[PDB]
Amino acid sequence: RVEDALHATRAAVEEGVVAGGGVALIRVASKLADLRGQNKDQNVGIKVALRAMEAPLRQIVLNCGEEPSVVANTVKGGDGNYGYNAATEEYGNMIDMGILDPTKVTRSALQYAASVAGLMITTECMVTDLP
Amino acid sequence: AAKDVKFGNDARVKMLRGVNVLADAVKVTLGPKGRNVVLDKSFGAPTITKDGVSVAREIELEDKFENMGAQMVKEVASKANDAAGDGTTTATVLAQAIITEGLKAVAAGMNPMDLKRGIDKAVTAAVEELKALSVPCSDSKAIAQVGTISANSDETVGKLIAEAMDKVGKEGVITVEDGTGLQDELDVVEGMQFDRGYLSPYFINKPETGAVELESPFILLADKKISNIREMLPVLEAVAKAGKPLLIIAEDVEGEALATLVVNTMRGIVKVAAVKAPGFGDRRKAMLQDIATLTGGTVISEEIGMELEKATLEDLGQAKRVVINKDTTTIIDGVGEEAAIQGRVAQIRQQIEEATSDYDREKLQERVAKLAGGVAVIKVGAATEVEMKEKKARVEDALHATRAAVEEGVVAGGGVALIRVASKLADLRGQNKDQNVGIKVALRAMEAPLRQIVLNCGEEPSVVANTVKGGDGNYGYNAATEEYGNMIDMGILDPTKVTRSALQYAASVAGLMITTECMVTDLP
Amino acid sequence: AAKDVKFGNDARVKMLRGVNVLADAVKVTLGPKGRNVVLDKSFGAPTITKDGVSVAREIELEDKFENMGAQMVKEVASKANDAAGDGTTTATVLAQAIITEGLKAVAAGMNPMDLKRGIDKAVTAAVEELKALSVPCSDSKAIAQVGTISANSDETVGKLIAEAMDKVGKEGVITVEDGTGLQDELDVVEGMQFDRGYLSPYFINKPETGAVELESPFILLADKKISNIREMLPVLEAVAKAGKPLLIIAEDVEGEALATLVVNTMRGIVKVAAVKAPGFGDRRKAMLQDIATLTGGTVISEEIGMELEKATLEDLGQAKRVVINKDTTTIIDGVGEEAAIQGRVAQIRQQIEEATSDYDREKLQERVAKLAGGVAVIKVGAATEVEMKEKKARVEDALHATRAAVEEGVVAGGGVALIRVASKLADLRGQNKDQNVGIKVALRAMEAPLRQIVLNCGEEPSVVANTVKGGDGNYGYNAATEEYGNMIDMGILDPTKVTRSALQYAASVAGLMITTECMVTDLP
Amino acid sequence: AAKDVKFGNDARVKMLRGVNVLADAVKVTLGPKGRNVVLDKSFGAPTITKDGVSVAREIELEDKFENMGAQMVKEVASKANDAAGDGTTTATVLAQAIITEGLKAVAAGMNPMDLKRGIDKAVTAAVEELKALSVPCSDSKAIAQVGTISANSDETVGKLIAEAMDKVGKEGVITVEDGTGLQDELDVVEGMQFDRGYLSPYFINKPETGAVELESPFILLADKKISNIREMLPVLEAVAKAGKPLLIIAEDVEGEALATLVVNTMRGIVKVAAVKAPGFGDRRKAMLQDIATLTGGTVISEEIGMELEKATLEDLGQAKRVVINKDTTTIIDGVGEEAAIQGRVAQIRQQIEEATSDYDREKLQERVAKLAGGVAVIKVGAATEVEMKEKKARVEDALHATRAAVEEGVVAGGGVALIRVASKLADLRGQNKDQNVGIKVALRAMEAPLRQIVLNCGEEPSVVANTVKGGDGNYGYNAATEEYGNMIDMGILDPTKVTRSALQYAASVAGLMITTECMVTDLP
Repeated sequence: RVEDALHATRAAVEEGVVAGGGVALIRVASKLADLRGQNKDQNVGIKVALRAMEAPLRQIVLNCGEEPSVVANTVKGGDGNYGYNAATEEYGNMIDMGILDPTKVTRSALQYAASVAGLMITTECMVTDLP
Repeated sequence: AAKDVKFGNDARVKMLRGVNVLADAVKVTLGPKGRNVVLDKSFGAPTITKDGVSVAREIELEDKFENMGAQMVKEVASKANDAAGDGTTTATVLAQAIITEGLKAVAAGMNPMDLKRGIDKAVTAAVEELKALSVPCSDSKAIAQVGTISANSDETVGKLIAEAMDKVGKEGVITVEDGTGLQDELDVVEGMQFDRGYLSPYFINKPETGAVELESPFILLADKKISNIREMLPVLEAVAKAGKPLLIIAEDVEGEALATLVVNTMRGIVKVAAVKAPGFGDRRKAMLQDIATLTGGTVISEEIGMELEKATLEDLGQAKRVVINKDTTTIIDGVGEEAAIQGRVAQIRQQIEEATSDYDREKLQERVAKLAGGVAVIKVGAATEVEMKEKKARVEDALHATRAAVEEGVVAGGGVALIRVASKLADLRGQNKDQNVGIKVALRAMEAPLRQIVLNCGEEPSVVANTVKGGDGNYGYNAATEEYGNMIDMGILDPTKVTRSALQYAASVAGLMITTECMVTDLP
Repeated sequence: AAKDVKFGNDARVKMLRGVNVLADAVKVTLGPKGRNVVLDKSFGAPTITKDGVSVAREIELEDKFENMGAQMVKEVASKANDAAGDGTTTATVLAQAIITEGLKAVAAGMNPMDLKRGIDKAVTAAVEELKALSVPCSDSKAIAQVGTISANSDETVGKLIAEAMDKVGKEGVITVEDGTGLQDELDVVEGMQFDRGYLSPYFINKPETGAVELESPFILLADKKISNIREMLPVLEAVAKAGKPLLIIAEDVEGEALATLVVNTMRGIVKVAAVKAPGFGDRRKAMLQDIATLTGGTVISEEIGMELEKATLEDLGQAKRVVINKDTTTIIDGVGEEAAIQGRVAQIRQQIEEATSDYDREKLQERVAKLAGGVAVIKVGAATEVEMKEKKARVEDALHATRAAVEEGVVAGGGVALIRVASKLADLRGQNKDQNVGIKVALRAMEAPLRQIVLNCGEEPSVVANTVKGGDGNYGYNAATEEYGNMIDMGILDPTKVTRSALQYAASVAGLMITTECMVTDLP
Repeated sequence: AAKDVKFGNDARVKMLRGVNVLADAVKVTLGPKGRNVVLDKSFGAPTITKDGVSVAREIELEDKFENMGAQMVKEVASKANDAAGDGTTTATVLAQAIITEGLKAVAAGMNPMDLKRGIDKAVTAAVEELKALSVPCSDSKAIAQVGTISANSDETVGKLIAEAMDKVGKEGVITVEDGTGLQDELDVVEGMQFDRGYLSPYFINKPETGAVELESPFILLADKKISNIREMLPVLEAVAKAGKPLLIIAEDVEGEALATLVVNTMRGIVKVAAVKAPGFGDRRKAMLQDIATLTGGTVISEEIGMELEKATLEDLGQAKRVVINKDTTTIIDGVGEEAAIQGRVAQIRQQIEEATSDYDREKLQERVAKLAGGVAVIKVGAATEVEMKEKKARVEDALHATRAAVEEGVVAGGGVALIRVASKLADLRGQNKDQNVGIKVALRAMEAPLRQIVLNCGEEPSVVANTVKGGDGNYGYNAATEEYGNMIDMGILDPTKVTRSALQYAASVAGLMITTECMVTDLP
């Protein structure tokens, strides 16, 4: 527990902290609604990315046996650090509830997921050995 | 014949499966954003429609057990439609939700009978919240408002309906037919309507509405049952000549007589329609005379010793038009002289003084009401036949609807009436755990409708349901505009009566499948 | 390697099926009236048995997923036996009961987690009901009625245990072995026992008790982990000579030295058993010196710069006999000097004084207790070898059994302890309905033992379960004679510790499976 | 190893299929009109044999479950031959009748445990009836009549056996070996015989008898368990010289050592055979001294601190011949000096005077009986070794046979002893319906033997059974001459002890199988 909490606070000291339960990703995406690109296609790309950022939250909520769609929308409506505690099914400030994530973990996961998803989306050919 | 028997859960799943096919094919038309269903015709091009009622008639499955599942619920839904005029489409999704959850409870080890009582108690509770929720529709401004919305915002239709209604009264009988050209028309004519439909389909020559419509027909009135068309011949040949149809009202019409008829009017040889006399016993025969008088015919009763063979054409009563439903026959403009008529009316009316019983008095008043009350006839004007028959359609519908609204008021449309009432029923509990789950299955299913529609619009069902529930009274979501607000105010509403029937009926067939332990069918 | 993943319900069904197999094969022996199971052996005639632990040991399924379900519970079931000494067979029908109903409810759409928490509450509340229901076994008279009951009414065995425990203690280490002639001997010797077992099976030469038994072995005491059997050589040949066994007590033995021992010893090349040092940190090295002093050996610590290569036979400790369980090593009759020993006890006993803490003090008393306390040895007398090994087995068992009775007392057996405990928690409810259902699955499962037992006797379960539930305190049904009465008076009982264990372990393993949404194994 | 589990009815039927194959293959040799069975042999022509025991030994079925049914009973049947010296052939038929009816009863839904307890009460009752029916065999005139009958009417054997037994007494160790020339020899030598057999087959070099035979061997007596053939080295090379065999009498020989000798002795390198020392505890080391003195050898122990490595040929004891059975080692003509022998006999017989208990007295007298008592040696004459090896075999059998006759007497043979006892137990009843059916399954089964022999003669089983049942005492049916009369008088009889073992062992296995609910085996 020490090794983990240790590792974690490493990242907190390094990049601070944000709401966990992946509500951070949903707050961030919700602030970028007007974000657009150069041509329609890049836009669909932007909305796809923005759409993916709720996944964390939806999946979790899905796991408590509550409605993903409802909580994601409800969470999106607030501002700052307002989110949903999965452990208690209560809405409030995620940080205050203690539930949270190192700014570094939410960040790394996001950038990395987008790197690999983009590569696959642009893949046109696959070669492997015969079974 | 050799049968195939499947039992319990094994049976229940087949059934469930069949109702899933009927309901899922049907549920995509629900709401204002419903999808198209393409129904193939052996001849030509397919029919594309968004009418749930149309899709259900054509659904028939190859598996004998699944089809039994689909067909059982298909029938208990047509009854919702006969009663109110819509909700067939609604009634079905209600049933699918309950059967699916119910059967899970059962397979899961919970008791079907407790589950049924709970569901039913939930439906009963639901009907009660639905009445306090109901907003009255009595004055003709609202009748006008109701007719206009039901006719797709054509104030013309609304005016028509309110007018017809003001003329024959809220309870009055109103018929609607093709127009004589651009302009609209309303004329009350000597008539009567009883609680009796066709003794057999086939006589039907208007498939759209599933009804029989005869013009300038002869009416054979016989106080007895005609099992032998041997007696019919003379009168039928007299009806054969002149080139006019025939209506037959006898105590009953069975086998051969009815069979040869079902065949012959269908061959083009003389169009004839048969229907059971209204009521039963003594009062039935008096009501037989109540018709002979109105149309100017003569009842041919064996009692007075008159035979059918000795019938000619003057004994045959007559009118301008007659419509016969699955369960209703309506006589339009009888030739009977008013004199003869108001005198038959005066009579009944005095019998109202000699009535030594409240009941008897009510039975007599019912008849007088019918004859002197007459029948309203709306003839719809519009310029070039296409628009005319179409406006005819919108009128028939808004009319049946306004009938129901006037009978039970209106409630929020778009499936929200149902979600609101159920939200009012959460603490509703029953006599044991099993029943409680039943009440909740019922409470849950009430959201289905609303959900499916939201589903058709491309928005999330769980969100809208959750949002709408949090409100009160007639607050709901407008599927057309995707805007929340008071549903009544916006125009999306439904007659208290259709939502109530689709639900009660949904609970009946759901109660039955859920409480079924066995299925027998023919061998493939 | 490429894997096969099955998910959600699909995944839950493989598991239920595997556990059903384990459960149905095992539950048939349960009772006074249990059925024989035939377990085949590659060589010869097969084994016929009524011992649930054995059969389960043999259960293994061809289907990889089904296999996982059964093995999950087979694993946790054995832990009930290790902590109690019986009840693997009980615990089993229990996981099966919970799992069956839990997965049905989960499939019906109830929340797995809420249900797990409800079950958990039910077990907790239930263990509570169980300790109150519990009746103590303290005075050597009860150790006696009980010890005899475990021995199958051999009063001789009971006497043996109340006396053996009387010499050392309720908490007293007692070991049992072969006898010298007809008569029963008990001698207290210098000795000790710790919380560590063999570092690997294979070292086992007594597959029936699943323990290692070495007589007159050398004991190697080093203070460090040994991974290279390169360091061993100088001492292992010295042990190969004199053709005597060797017990290895080190901080831990990994990879190379451990595998080479598990093999070389599995070949008859001088027998050598390995086990971890007692405790951790500083107090660990301290206990190793206690062991040295006790056995007259020398602790070889790299810290004193000693080397295992520099070890001669003299530095080895020695004792007349050692027994190594799955989680216990016990050294019987060490050659250590009574002077050496009591002096190491004087030391430890002064430190107790200089104890600045309640914990350092507690750890120290633990140490003095082990040394000065010694180890009891029961040599069983029978006369004619067959009777001897048999009467010996009954003693080991009754010993372990009574150990549990002294510690937590006793409760009604025949699975009724469970049927009373659940019966008093009827009203236990939770925070939500799912959790509520969970309490009921747990409480329903507590009747399984009883029900199954009744069935094997060939009587009606439902009736007996009901009848039993109706009485109070320790009133039940005696499966041998089919008579109802106080279970304890009629002698059919179970240690509060074992019944508690079987139940807790069943809910643990049942609980993990329910919440399981996914399963992964190698392909076929 | 992934297992295969079969349950209830599915498992029980496989078991039945297997014992039916064993039994029908075995039942055909029964009695004097038995048929022939051919056992294929990989090299040369098949062996034709009417000896049922040989046949059961070759029987092994392919289906793991089927095989299980047969191997269980094949094994307990051999216990019948071990305890008597014949009757395997009998016992198999008895278990088959019980199992078939038993499984019928279990399957019709009757309780297995009740049935078992019922079969056993019938058997217990049967054993008692058999002792009363039993006629004693104590005077040597009868023993001679018995010996003659077992040898197939060769009076010479009857004489021999009578003489040898008169020489060592009714309980005397009597041995039989090949003769020196035409003439029967009988000589008593110093020798002893203990209750311990070979520590492993393979050491067997006379497969027909299934026993070990070493001539003029060295005897290693070691008081300690020997686990490493490392210690055996020094002494193995010394027995390797002089080319003489060896017999290891240790506390026990396990793993390492046992394996090296089983391999080596099978490779013809130094023939060695090991057996455990007699008894347990103290009296064991004492009897080891008895054997050391008897063979003129030295007990090498660790207590005195002597080692296997420090043993020379002088420590080996020595004897003219040793026979090692499945559970018996017997030493013939030890080289010990009689002063020494008789002196040991002296001290022991002086210990008996110092015997403080009855138990200690029994044990000491046992020891002296064997030593000073000795071992009778029958050397068979014949002329031309063909006849000689034959007459020798007939002696081993009539001897073992006669042994049973003197211990418990004899009863009618031809399977009628069993039938009489059963006809007398018709009224045995139990506690409930099921146990009764059981007593009857048993009572029905004791006729199997007789019916089968009768079948083999080609007569109607039902008939002979009815008829035999009608008489009393030893009146039965002589299968060889097809005449009814006194079985005893006509020469057809059986040692009461063998009919007994066959019955008791048959019901035990019948009961266990009938009380089996599950079977576990490896995957093919």
